[PDB]
Amino acid sequence: LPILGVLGGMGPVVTAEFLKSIYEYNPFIDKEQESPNVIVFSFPSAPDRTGSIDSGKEREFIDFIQVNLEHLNKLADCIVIGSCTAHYALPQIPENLKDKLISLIKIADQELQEYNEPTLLLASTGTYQKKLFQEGCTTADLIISLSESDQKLIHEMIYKVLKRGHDPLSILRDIEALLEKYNTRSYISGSTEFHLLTKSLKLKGIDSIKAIDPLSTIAQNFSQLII
Amino acid sequence: LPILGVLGGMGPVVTAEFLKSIYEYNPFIDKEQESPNVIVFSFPSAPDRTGSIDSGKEREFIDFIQVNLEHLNKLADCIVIGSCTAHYALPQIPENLKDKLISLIKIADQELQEYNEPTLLLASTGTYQKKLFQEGCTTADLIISLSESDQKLIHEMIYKVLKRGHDPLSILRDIEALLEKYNTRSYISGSTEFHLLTKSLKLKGIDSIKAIDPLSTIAQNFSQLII
Ligand SMILES: N[C@H](CCC(=O)O)C(=O)O
Ligand SMILES: N[C@H](CCC(=O)O)C(=O)O
Repeated sequence: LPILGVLGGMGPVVTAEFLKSIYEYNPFIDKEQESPNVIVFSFPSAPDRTGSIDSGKEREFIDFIQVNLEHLNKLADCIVIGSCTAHYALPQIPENLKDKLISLIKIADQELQEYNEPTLLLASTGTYQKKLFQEGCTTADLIISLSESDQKLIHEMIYKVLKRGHDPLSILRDIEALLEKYNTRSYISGSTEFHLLTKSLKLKGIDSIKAIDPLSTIAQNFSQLII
Repeated sequence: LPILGVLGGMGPVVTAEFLKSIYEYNPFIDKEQESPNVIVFSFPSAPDRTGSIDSGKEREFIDFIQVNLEHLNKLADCIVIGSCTAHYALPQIPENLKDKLISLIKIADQELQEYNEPTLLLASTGTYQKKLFQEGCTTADLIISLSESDQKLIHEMIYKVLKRGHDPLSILRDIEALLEKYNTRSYISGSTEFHLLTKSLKLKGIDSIKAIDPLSTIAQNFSQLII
């Protein structure tokens, strides 16, 4: 049977929620044995991703990701890293250790190609600094970058609210305002933590916003994506 | 740092919820790196636990648990199996592979010793058949066994409602009735799936019921229990 390996904990809250999603969106028909087999390394003690860029110690972090990928390659058929900013370590990893990997950037890029309207990239300043989406996406011109002012306002929301486990709906008003400002009905979860907002939005049947959320897509299309 | 290993998927829904609990009850103060490091093997394709007792094939199931314990012993400092009925395989496992293990039966037994009033054991017929709680607990006389009629009614709730992911509150009325019938204000989660009820109960501030729920206890007392 096919096994997804999640290198998570770079949002312990969101890693927990991601696994909930996997079974929410793949309910069994008769028996539980039908349902997805998953492995989760939820290690919060990964060095802070943006903070490791802001100080000198990017090597400490790349070493973390590399070691845990070697583990997961032995155990899982496909692999996902539970953090967009964490993808910056990938150019420094051996190509062989990334055969099973599923880039959250690539999953967003595909979704955005099909959606085909301008969309607001919500992400941590460290994701922005590394330009992971602008450098990684075929659809990079459809991405609307936040101004530096608003990148910090988003960094606030992620760390102060979402990662702490507070009600994702609490920032909904602030996001609707941003979507209005930059003049769009859609956003990209350029910070996996916005998986928590996407779920809260879908719960209340709020259809006005189109979320391009890689974790939601990986969950929903598990059966197709995992071989 | 200390690592909990969860052999889960014997309730994929509840395994997902258990990991959510771990971070709900251990929120970080300053930084995420503080938060618990956890590994989860959520493998629903474990043979049905009660069904493996009801047919001949208990060896197929014990082999499953044994293989995955060998894996987890190499990776985690403490280990938890996410299913009470699954604990029946333990007498057939080597003693060495169970040093790191934390019996859900033992955790319930301790909690019940401190609570010290009669308490209704809610569990699958397969747990009951194997007498895991009556044979495993120092406090076995404080346990109130369900009648065979009500064991099937509980088996219904677990498989039809809880494992499918339906609102645990939907069975609250049926449980209050059972608690009244057997004349007690408390229950034991003899089926890890009742972790889902305990959480839903705590959410609505329903204090009338005292839940002895091993997963909730392991979550809340993570820092103390994991070395
Ligand atoms: N969560 C990462 C950024 C912060 C982190 O590494 O946890 C993301 O947006 O994908
Ligand atoms: N969930 C198990 C019983 C059914 C199962 O193995 O999933 C428990 O009550 O601990």
